[PDB]
Amino acid sequence: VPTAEETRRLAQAMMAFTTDLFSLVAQTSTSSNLVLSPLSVALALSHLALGAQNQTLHSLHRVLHMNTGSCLPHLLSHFYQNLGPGTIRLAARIYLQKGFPIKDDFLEQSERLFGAKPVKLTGKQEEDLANINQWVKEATEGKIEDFLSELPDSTVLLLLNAIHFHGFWRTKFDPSLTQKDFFHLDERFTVSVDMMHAVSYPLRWFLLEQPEIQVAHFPFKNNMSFVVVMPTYFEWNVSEVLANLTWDTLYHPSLQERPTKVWLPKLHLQQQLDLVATLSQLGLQELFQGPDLRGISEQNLVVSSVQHQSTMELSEAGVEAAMSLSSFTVNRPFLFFIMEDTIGVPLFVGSVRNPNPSALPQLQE
Repeated sequence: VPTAEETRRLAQAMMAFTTDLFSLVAQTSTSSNLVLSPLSVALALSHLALGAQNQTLHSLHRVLHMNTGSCLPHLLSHFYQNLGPGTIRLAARIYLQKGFPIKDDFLEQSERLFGAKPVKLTGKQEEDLANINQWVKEATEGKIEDFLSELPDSTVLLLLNAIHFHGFWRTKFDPSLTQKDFFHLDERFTVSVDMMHAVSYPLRWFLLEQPEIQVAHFPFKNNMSFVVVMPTYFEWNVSEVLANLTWDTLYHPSLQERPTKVWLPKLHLQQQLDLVATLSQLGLQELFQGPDLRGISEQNLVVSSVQHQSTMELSEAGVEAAMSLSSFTVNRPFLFFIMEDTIGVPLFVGSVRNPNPSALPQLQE
């Protein structure tokens, strides 16, 4: 159990890391939508931290904005383990090449904190790929299938990270009210989406005036929230929007809930990403050329690949059932945060520019 200041520091650190990673990926990537769990990446990097030493260890702390007096694996592991089950499925494993002996201390520690020991690769592209995917299928409990994709050899240390999110609203949506409706890609073009609907939903919703951004909080059951950040104009980027956000924008808005007509798209977002380039740019380039990971093996490791996948689903599922109201209509591009509400750690971030990439856009009148 960590201190009140210790979790306070972790929230601070994880927000800084989330911000850093999200921005970098946002400008690097070409995909229509974005979905990342910088937390999950942080947990994965804590695997490395557990076996890192000297400047490698230092750099891991520095990049994750973590105080070097605290223990990354313990903090992150403990935080995740205490989330309460059934909403986030997470898979984090270290895979190592055949000729690399692992320190017994590192196996036991990986076991204690991460639920499983790192695996040694057989040395055959065919057999290893199936074993990996099977284990990721098992650890996400069905949700994530066929993780990779491909595998070289040409492989020393592989760090795998897959995460699946599907939550339960504190207040459910009535699935009989969901309809195909217009989502505006821009001023002229629309796409059709399954629009969830509530006639009278309890909503904490407000405006950031000068930047022209609406913010709405949709509470999940287990001390989590889906926070919609929707600029009221089309031409924006992730970095400039983030720059306008504060802590109380994302965390514990004091504003009373208010009955609101709501339209919110169903979502099924999925991004897979090699983070070698991204993490190198953030300050971790030495991991991929000559790190000090003597905690794992006495000689002589290098991180070959950091493979991350986030899958997030939004649907009607939830626990509670129960003059004109105002309307909140999520039918413009937007940015989201999934927060944990007890302490303020961001679990997922993403950007939705098109909630139905397959659909043929329509030119509206």
